Amino acid sequence: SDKTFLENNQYTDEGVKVYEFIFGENYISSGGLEATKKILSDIELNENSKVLDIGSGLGGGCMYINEKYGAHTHGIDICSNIVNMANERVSGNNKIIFEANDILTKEFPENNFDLIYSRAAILHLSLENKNKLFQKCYKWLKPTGTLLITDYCATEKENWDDEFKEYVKQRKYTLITVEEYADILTACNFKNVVSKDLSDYWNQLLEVEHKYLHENKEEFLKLFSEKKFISLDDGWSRKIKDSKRKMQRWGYFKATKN
Ligand SMILES: Nc1ncnc2c1ncn2[C@@H]1O[C@H](CSCC[C@H](N)C(=O)O)[C@@H](O)[C@H]1O
Repeated sequence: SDKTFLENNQYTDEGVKVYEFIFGENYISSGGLEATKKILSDIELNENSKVLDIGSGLGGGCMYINEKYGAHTHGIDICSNIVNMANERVSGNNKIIFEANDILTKEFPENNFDLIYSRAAILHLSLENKNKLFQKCYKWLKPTGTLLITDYCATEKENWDDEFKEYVKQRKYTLITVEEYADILTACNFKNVVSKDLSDYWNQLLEVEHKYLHENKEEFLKLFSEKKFISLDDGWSRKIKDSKRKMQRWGYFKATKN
């Protein structure tokens, strides 16, 4: 149902390749590799660390975490077709695992992960399932564990305009405020909860990607169609406009179990 919706619409094989073109190789979220590098700049891991990537996607996050730290990366994504694409990008590495599964029904041992890592994935979850997931993450984290999240946020729903309401509706996103997000983590007894409104930095990332799309339009049209260019071009235009006025926000979240 949730799996079928994502596979058959937003995350078809073609829809993801469109995303990857503008995001960067092996990514389906803003900034691609360069944003991932900055998000993990203050993260300390090594060859003995166990890492969970909720909504791993094409596996770009797991590839980087393993390359940089040498840590065991386990990536969970609900879309089977995407996992199949991710597995075909990694070979001869037993410390990178990709699994097609709903994170809400996936079982992990308590006190297992040093790092639980998620980028632009939890927005697909309802408010009730956000809370359920973060209770599960608290359990899954080692006592010395750390939770790292970047996700789409927004201003209060009362302030949304017609275009943004439609966008959230058709994407079936559940967008809460950065403040409501952090309170969920606090309610789940996460310690040292640090929330950052990185909508300005996100806006910068969007501008680069938008500029890239325009300067590679010919290469894009060879790969896809004008129709998908227009949807991608207008989509980024709206995100640039809305991120600037803080209507659609980019939340950063770091927390520990103790
Ligand atoms: N319930 C769920 N369980 C696991 N993954 C989910 C999920 N709901 C949505 N997702 C995943 O979240 C991903 C969002 S796109 C981002 C993927 C990657 N982390 C990156 O930043 O490059 C999608 O691939 C989607 O499959």
